[PDB]
Amino acid sequence: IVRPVADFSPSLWGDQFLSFSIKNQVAEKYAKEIEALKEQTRNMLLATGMKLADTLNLIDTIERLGISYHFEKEIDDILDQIYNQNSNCNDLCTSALQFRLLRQHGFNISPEIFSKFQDENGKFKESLASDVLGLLNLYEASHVRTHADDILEDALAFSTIHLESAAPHLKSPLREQVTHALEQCLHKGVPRVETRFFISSIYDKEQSKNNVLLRFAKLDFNLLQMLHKQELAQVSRWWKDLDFVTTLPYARDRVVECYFEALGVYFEPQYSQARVMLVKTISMISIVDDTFDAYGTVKELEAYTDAIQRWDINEIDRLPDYMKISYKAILDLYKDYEKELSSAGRSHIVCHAIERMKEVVRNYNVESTWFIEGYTPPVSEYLSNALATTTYYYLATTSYLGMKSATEQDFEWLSKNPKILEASVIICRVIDDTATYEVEKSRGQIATGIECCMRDYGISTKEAMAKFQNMAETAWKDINEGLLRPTPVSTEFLTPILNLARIVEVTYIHNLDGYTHPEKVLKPHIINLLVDSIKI
Ligand SMILES: [Mg+2]
Ligand SMILES: [Mg+2]
Ligand SMILES: [Mg+2]
Repeated sequence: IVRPVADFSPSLWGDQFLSFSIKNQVAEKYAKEIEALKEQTRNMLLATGMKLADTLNLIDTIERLGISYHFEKEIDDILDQIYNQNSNCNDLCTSALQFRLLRQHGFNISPEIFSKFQDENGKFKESLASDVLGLLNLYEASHVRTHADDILEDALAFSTIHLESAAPHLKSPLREQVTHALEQCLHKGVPRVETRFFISSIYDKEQSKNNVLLRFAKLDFNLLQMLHKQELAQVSRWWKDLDFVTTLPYARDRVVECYFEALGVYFEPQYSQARVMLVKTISMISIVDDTFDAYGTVKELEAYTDAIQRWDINEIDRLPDYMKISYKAILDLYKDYEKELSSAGRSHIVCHAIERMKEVVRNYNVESTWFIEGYTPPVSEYLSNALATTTYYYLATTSYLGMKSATEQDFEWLSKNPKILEASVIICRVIDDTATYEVEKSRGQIATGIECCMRDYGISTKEAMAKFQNMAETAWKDINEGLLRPTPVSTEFLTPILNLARIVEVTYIHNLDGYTHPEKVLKPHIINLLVDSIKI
């Protein structure tokens, strides 16, 4: 039986991540100074008599510098008190910032704060077009809308057109901040990526900058980077010992891109165990996906699928030799997870991630069947299968495995496919289909999302892409609404789902697959997050 020959690119990275040896003198020096810098910062936040605008700017800056995770409780109290005071600044800049920060933290502040900035038709007063700081903060706020927020329906276009017009004549680094915002809004970016751009390209170059906060942010970023490098090295060794790069040469070699995805889901050190477990799943499921998409035949794929459903080390013998490799690796990985979680008494939650994996495999196989039969389903039927093949239900469930505070009840809410999770899954699916359409159509994938959408509604490739765009925008409103209090689970368990959607926006920016073409999209981010430290 002849196979299709491998056309995926080898790893850009070689061995450069395989061993990282932390300099503990540096590490312990950084940590000792950070503690002093941390407390000076706490006292800035707890300073009394601050005006509203200065308080929001302080919180905003600490968040953009990537250090707010040290002050979750302090920032919460301050925003809560601001929420309940329901103050009214007449400043567009302060109003838009107040709106965004509160909404991003779950406080359902009313969009009527923007009415004083609009005319009769609820269109923004064009006299505000010369207030660049107002437009910037309005622009960032325009991305955290829910469905109750149509008063803001004009904010994105209004702020965009005038930021575009003003940008070339702005001073630095404001000009670079505005230009970056137009390319990547804050709310939908990956946090470490935006933090690193803000520290090095913006705050470092601000004459007004606060030296305590800047030094804090540089040391903390570089200190956390040392941890991430340890994790990546330990994950690179685990991947090396598996050796699929030689035994399964059809498969993509992308463990570093997978680690970046895990790092976008959470970066804080308390999630180190959760991150390592997560990368291993993303890597492993990536292999299954290449098996289905570029190597196995119908009968091997059926035996693989059924073996996955039965999930028993008695079943290896039914698979061809190449499938025995991954199948045992999959089963081992999950026994590893169960052992990893035993000392905390949390081994019993691994079954939830396993059930989601079985679901992904079932739907991979359906997708193969559709490709072989030349079947083009209607959109609703396409989605019923293709949403799970994003892997995003699986990854979200996986993301909880290493989170020591995640309980059985948390997994039960997630098993019911809650609305915030569905929207994140929908964002991944429709953005991916828009970006991968023309290429996987060239490979004859008759059942690709845009195709189903054209055939179903009888519309052009362009009208189908616009329909998929609106599905993404609807999903972002649902994500944003799913973060508002009272939340159905702790916000700690919502942020990974939000971050999975951010990963989508960052990976397919301006519409190229970035995990399969990592050198265009993901390579600069991996260098900036995992190779180069921030120059102090
Ligand atoms: Mg695929
Ligand atoms: Mg596939
Ligand atoms: Mg695709």
